[PDB]
Amino acid sequence: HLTLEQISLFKQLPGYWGCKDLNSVFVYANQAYGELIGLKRAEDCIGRTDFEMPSPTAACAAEFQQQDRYVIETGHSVKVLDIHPYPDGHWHAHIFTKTPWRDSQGKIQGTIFFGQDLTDTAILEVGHWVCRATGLSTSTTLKLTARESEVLFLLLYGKKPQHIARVMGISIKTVEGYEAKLRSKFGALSKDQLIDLALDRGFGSVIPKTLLRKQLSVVLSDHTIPK
Amino acid sequence: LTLEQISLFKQLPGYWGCKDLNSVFVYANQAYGELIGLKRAEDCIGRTDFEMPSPTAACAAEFQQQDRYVIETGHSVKVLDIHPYPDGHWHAHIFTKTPWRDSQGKIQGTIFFGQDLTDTAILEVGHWVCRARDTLKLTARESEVLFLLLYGKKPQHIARVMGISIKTVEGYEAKLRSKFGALSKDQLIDLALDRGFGSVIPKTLLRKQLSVVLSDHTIPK
Ligand SMILES: Cc1cnc(O)c(C)n1
Ligand SMILES: Cc1cnc(O)c(C)n1
Repeated sequence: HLTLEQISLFKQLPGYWGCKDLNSVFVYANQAYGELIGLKRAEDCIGRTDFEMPSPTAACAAEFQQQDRYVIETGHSVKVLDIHPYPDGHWHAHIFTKTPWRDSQGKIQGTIFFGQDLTDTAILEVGHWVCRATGLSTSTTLKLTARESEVLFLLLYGKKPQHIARVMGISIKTVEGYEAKLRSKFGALSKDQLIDLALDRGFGSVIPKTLLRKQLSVVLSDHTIPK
Repeated sequence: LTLEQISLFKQLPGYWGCKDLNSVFVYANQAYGELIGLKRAEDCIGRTDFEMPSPTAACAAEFQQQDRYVIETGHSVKVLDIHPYPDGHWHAHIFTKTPWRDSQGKIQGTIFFGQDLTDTAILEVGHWVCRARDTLKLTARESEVLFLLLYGKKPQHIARVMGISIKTVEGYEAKLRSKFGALSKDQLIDLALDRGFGSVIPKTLLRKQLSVVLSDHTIPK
């Protein structure tokens, strides 16, 4: 059995986290998540779905549940970029980790969600260094528009044009125009080479500022470093 | 706690736990125990970082210096940790360290929360790692020295990280100053930040043992 001292760690572990059952009905949410989602007491989440929270995040509950069902049906964990207006009147950005929740015999019985704030330390501007065979190099242009920057960021995290068009609220053909502009600016011969050239220049380290005021919930491809 | 809450607590992601004011472990989750070589995670309790069955203990003094800073300031810090582990492999993590408070709000220790270094974890700390004339060119070792200088490592600490002599580090330091046109270490760091080097983690550091604070943040009252 846990001591009260250890239970205080359960109460104080940072982040925004909880678990849901197989129908994405909340089973627990910590106090930080409850306050973020507009509730006075986080216990008031229990028995509700994402559609039923007093929060604009509920506009994206279908996407949350599609992510949950993917975790449940494959057993894979995902990382989700979540950008929403919240009942406190501010836009927030988080990465939510979603993993299977298992019972005592190892069977999947729901999902665990674990969110961390994206701070200004993650919204830097792109530098001017380039990966080399050894070390790095810099000069002494790749100036991108807002839409171009948003398309590039999503491409670098594994998103297809159909995903990007749905995230940005534009047509697939419009995304292809931005892809072509990006390929020209980077001098890339292919979409795959565009990704390589952009990654070697630090474009993966920067969330475009205009993305921080677009409501979205999108799984980001995630791989260990190094690999 | 209810049965569901205990189950959730045992399965929350990450590598985490808490330590008292002397950095003696009070709790570690199953993932941290397994990572550190203690499959029965309760075996962590009552030990310090010096007493774990892991090559990480070579950096226990640095872990405790970080803990004391969190305890004395109330700030949170994010730490880049790269260590060999008892499974025989190098692992890189971001460890976030936060004050642990008692029922009356007094700091009683630290909470540590580690995440595997992945694409999204490094995005969260605003850095990036490389995968596989008028131009300024850094070599692998120059970039290692510049990175460690950027985050406050002494030449002797840099020598220990890179396994080289302190005279060799001073040679790299002098080469960096000429390429950047700096006349001192402070001008060098200032010029490297202006060109955006503050977001780089040299890829060769992923197989060198280090524990480096990347950021320190005020927690709002
Ligand atoms: C804000 C948010 C986004 N995705 C989720 O799954 C939850 C529970 N909350
Ligand atoms: C691996 C590691 C690094 N820093 C720490 O403080 C702990 C507890 N573990």
